[PDB]
Amino acid sequence: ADLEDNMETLNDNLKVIEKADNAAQVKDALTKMRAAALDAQKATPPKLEDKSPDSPEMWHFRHGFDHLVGHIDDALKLANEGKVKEAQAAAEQLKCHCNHCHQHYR
Amino acid sequence: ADLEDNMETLNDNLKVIEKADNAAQVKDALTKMRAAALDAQKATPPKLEDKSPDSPEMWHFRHGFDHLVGHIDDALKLANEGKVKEAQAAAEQLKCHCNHCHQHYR
Ligand code: HEC
Ligand code: HEC
Ligand SMILES: [Ca+2]
Ligand SMILES: [Ca+2]
Ligand SMILES: [Ca+2]
Ligand SMILES: [Cu+2]
Repeated sequence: ADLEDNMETLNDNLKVIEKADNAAQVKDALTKMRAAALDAQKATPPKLEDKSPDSPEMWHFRHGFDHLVGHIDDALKLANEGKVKEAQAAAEQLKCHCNHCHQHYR
Repeated sequence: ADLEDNMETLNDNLKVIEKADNAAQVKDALTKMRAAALDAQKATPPKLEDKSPDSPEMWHFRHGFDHLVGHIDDALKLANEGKVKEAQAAAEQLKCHCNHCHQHYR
């Protein structure tokens, strides 16, 4: 599961959550996203391939995933309570977490 | 203040953070946005003036500001720490969040 596969998994499950019909289906997609993010966090992006692994830039990159994961966890709390709509809206605001790391690192 | 003035505070102080040279300027600008975000959170926006205060439509409106304040706080830490270029880049990233709430209720 290389980084590009993890990104597709994130991308694919956003679509799943948008057309989901109950909070349990959003929960399932959010959990798959959450593991794809933690798996993605392990990797090194191409835009930093020759920088040092312990660099400030690799830690900034790794922290972008903690910011995304914490949004996923906030959405998971709504899904687990059955608030399908509110959790669907939550998953929509993940888009900015995707973008904030994308600018400087994609 | 009313919602529009708070928004003016948010919009002008973003540009100020963009043009500031030192950390005391970013911090001062970030602090005004924080109070304006928390004050705007209490308002009802026109495009929702006929719904009811505990709808998932206006749950979403208030939660947008908790998330905005959280990122202003990330930027304030960096400023307080003296990383002007990093606080300036934290603050530029708020606009994705601005535009997301805007797409819905502006
Ligand atoms: C950093 C902390 C990131 C976060 C959060 C998200 N993404 Fe990402 N994404 C990132 C990088 C460095 C890259 C490039 C990797 C490469 O090998 O080029 C990507 C790429 C994508 C892609 C395209 C993948 C490809 O085929 O090259 C997609 C579709 C994508 N990212 C989607 C996506 C979504 C939906 C996110 C939030 C839910 C998201 N990413 C977060 C880095 C980071
Ligand atoms: C919801 C959670 C919002 C967030 C986050 C931000 N804004 Fe906003 N904004 C919101 C509404 C409902 C409105 C319309 C209010 C109205 O009475 O029309 C706005 C409007 C603005 C405007 C226009 C102000 C005007 O001239 O009438 C500006 C310039 C603006 N907002 C800026 C702005 C910025 C820079 C933000 C984040 C950094 C931001 N807003 C966040 C709702 C929400
Ligand atoms: Ca690539
Ligand atoms: Ca459907
Ligand atoms: Ca106006
Ligand atoms: Cu965020």
